[PDB]
Amino acid sequence: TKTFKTLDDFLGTHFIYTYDNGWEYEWYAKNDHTVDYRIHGGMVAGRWVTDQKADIVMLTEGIYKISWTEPTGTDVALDFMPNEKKLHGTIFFPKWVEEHPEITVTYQNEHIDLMEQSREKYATYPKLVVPEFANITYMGDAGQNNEDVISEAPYKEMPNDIRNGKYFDQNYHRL
Amino acid sequence: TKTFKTLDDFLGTHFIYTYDNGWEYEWYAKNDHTVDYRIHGGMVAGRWVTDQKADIVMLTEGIYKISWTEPTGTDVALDFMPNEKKLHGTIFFPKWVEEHPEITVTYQNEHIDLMEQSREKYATYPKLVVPEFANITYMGDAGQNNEDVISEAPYKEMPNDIRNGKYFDQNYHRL
Repeated sequence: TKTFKTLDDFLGTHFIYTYDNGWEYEWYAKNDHTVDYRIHGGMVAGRWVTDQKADIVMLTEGIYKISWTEPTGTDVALDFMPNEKKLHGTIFFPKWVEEHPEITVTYQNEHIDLMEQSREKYATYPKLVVPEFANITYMGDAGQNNEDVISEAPYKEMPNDIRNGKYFDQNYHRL
Repeated sequence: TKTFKTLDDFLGTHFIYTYDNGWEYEWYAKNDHTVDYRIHGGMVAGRWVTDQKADIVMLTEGIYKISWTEPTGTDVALDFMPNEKKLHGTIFFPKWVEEHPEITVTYQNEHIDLMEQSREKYATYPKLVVPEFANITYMGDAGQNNEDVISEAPYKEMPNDIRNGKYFDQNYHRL
């Protein structure tokens, strides 16, 4: 497998990663300022997001940091260490997302107004802060600006289909 | 100059760092779950904080990530790369802190209730997200649980006094 050294090595990479509890998250560095993601397990299993604007930097050779804030009010700081197949993410959830996570379980792009209305109506504090390491179980070279990577809701067998080479074609597109 | 390799190498280190605009921040890894800080320039110059609880991990050899949330509602994710004298910090400010930063300019420990009252009374959104690199201009081995390191409000020449060896005694204490 390739060694990650530059920002360019990182961008266009499609990741699946697993937590200790077994929860599976999926994330794609679409370009130098945009991320797509899809959640397979845990509190917000079923949630997926495209075109989330983010700050993406290389901290040092092969280590990458992504910062963003969400329509729900959630703040995220993700650090990728792909050469060690490791990730560390900190999610700062507003109180209301901890209380009513199901509201955020949707294709967010079609419900932006609802997320914004919710974050003003319900409680913000205290925040649920979740700083956790994850193990990277899949890395794919999707290329940049590939709209097929995260283009539908998650389904039960999806991470397996992706890893087994049954989801994408030879060009990392959906047939 | 010593090489940082372990979490223990990092803990007990007292940092001063400068942004490109000239603003100076000061931060101390007091123990594996506690940080003190002091702000010398910028939006919240004059603010200082002790005993802030934080998540502190080593991402990989010599790279350290610190996550915390504040009585004001502010979320912080700091990444230290001390072997390269570099830091990257992302601060997610609630709207009200951007609007009224002077409210947060105090010794926070004596005004916790005021911070909590303010974060409920004023606007949270949109967040001011500030992801920026900084250059580390001072690293001192303070030891862990040193209550002298950040123990008074900042003053004009303080960073100079610290760097020039005029602030602390031989044991990293205040005379």
